[PDB]
Amino acid sequence: HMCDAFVGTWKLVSSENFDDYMKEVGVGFATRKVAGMAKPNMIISVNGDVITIKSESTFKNTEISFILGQEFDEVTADDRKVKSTITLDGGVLVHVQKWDGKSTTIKRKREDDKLVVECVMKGVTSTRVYERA
Ligand SMILES: Cc1ccsc1-c1cc(-c2ccccc2)c(-c2nnn[nH]2)c(N(C)C(C)C)n1
Repeated sequence: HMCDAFVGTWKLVSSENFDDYMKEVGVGFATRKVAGMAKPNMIISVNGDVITIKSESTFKNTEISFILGQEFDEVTADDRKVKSTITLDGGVLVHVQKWDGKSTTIKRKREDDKLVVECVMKGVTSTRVYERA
């Protein structure tokens, strides 16, 4: 039952400060512009200890499956090849991506009927809000 309230299909409804977050990460102009338009569906499921998070969109589709606390390889929407670890901390999924000596943290939280996603790179934060699809 670890992630019960995350399971489902979630559609992006709002994005704040995502262009500046992407800039801080190192994403180039064309990817920022096209990625910033998309309204992805984030599909979260659990089978045993394995959590799967898929994002489907116009831009790119992504898929990760993982066990909490166990590092894995990820290819991000912007084509970074990262080493990721996802944990549950106080009921928040905390996703850390490491690559080229850098790090970014993505938190997925249930708040009311929404899924709120906070992305942090150095001093820049972006907030993305998703509704049930
Ligand atoms: C470009 C970039 C740089 C650092 S992170 C990142 C990024 C990009 C996307 C995305 C996926 C498809 C279409 C458009 C953008 C998503 C995403 N996946 N699902 N929804 N947005 C995402 N997330 C982890 C989300 C959960 C915040 N992070």
